[PDB]
Amino acid sequence: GSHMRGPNPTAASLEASAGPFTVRSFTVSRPSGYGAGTVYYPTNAGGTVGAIAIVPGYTARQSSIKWWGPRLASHGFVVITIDTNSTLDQPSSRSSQQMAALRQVASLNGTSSSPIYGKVDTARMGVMGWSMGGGGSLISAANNPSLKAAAPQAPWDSSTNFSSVTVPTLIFACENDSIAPVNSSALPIYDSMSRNAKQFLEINGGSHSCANSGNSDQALIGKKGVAWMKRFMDNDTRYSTFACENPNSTRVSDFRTANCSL
Repeated sequence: GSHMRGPNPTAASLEASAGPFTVRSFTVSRPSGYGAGTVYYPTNAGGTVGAIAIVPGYTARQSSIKWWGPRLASHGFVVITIDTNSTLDQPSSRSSQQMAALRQVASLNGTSSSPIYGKVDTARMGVMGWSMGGGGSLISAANNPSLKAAAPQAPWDSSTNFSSVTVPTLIFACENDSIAPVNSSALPIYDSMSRNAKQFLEINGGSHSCANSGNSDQALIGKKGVAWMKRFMDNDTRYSTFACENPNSTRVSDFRTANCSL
């Protein structure tokens, strides 16, 4: 059961600011269980694509995570970036709101007036998000093991125990993070997971915002995020090497991976 879309990938095609597909977007008129949303979608994917829901961190809005919308959608995904009901929502609330955004993407897929009418395979979903939104993605993964992939960035939760997670999980970490330090957040979270395909990519000298909109590593972080979601959401074995490989880059201060075949 694989869903291969678009051309065979290259390091160049994955590092490029845009994938093969044309992207359009819309504002969600009446958000259902979250604050606000922008849906990014390919106009010409040539098949149905999985959906990814992306949540910001405490105080933060869609602008912090917006770069993922076009980057992922242009390789064959529907991406919803959300604002939370409150900028001060905690990780459990962020998780509920992430899953509500995936639910509304499914609703719009079934809405004849929506630009994503019949564009989504609702069987193939993924979760991403920054800091408390990264915590929220891991909670979403632990509560909903049918999710095909998770790729949180600089995750924080009040607990680091995610030992139940079976969803393929890529953690972006920021080496000099002083908000959710790697040694007390991202790494203990990574270490807790013994049941899944997983990866840990730490950005050299990165602050807490090292994977946000306006970061200086979008070629490397974009290639890894796209490759992970293509490998695991689409079961697209053309991305096994990109998804699972040590990228061998002086911008990476630490690389870890388990249960990930090349």
